[PDB]
Amino acid sequence: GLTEEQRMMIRELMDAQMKTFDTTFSHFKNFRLPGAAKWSQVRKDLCSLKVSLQLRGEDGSVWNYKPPADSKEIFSLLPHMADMSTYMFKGIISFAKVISYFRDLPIEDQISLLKGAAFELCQLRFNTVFNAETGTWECGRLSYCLEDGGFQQLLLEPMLKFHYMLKKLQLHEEEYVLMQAISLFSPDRPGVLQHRVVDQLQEQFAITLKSYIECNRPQPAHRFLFLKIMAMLTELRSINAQHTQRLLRIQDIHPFATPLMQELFGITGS
Ligand SMILES: CC(C)(C)c1nc(-c2cccc(NS(=O)(=O)c3c(F)cccc3F)c2F)c(-c2ccnc(N)n2)s1
Repeated sequence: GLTEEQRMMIRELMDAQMKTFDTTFSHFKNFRLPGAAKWSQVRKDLCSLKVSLQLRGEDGSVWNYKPPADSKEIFSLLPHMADMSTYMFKGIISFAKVISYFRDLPIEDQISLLKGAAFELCQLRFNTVFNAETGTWECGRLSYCLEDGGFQQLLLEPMLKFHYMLKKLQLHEEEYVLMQAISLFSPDRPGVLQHRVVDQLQEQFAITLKSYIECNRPQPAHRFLFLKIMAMLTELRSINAQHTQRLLRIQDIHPFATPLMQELFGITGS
């Protein structure tokens, strides 16, 4: 069983998630849509995603967008993705701010922790709207569908393999929100000062997750689930570092980051 404190911890996380995760994306509006050796790398960077976009109007109409092939056209999706990322990042910041364990840290460590983890928490939330059968992220009236190598070739992209592998674990809402907490409270992000406090908090969240899995998932399929989840969080941190470098290269060639994104990625405006 869980202790009273562990149940309180989960309930506080679940409450924060429900208050700040707009799962239907109803308040995502007014977003933009698609109308030397540095460049080869930036081309390789931009070619790894490849999603088409679908927008279902409230009246029943459907707009569909199919991206081009790399023949400047590789940048046509960046303003839209910047708007989606900014919307998600806002939700993530709200999440952190309604959690008492986070509100209790000094403001400087709050900022450091958010800068370190915003990408990761975004990816964790996107996994809950990922449909692994159709290869699509279902964000309310918006859908992002992976373009057609096959599934095996898709799994070569680490973010995509991450989404398929994590979806396969069939986690509960409580396990997702504890993964978000373990990621947010990482004592080893640059600029963290209360390293010991954050480390103890993280360990508590991880113990709560371990005990929750033990008390509620006895089936042979969920043997080692806790260790699988922690390995996924390690892999997600790696993905975060490579995507940060990728974003900074693209931003160096073709600026696109919003002010919130610039703040989170350490871009100063100078
Ligand atoms: C909706 C769906 C299909 C799940 C996506 N989410 C992101 C995504 C996920 C998390 C954060 C950001 N924004 S971001 O700021 O983290 C960032 C970029 F917007 C662009 C490049 C790297 C990067 F880290 C994203 F764009 C996608 C995405 C698109 C292009 N590049 C990258 N790295 N991610 S695709």
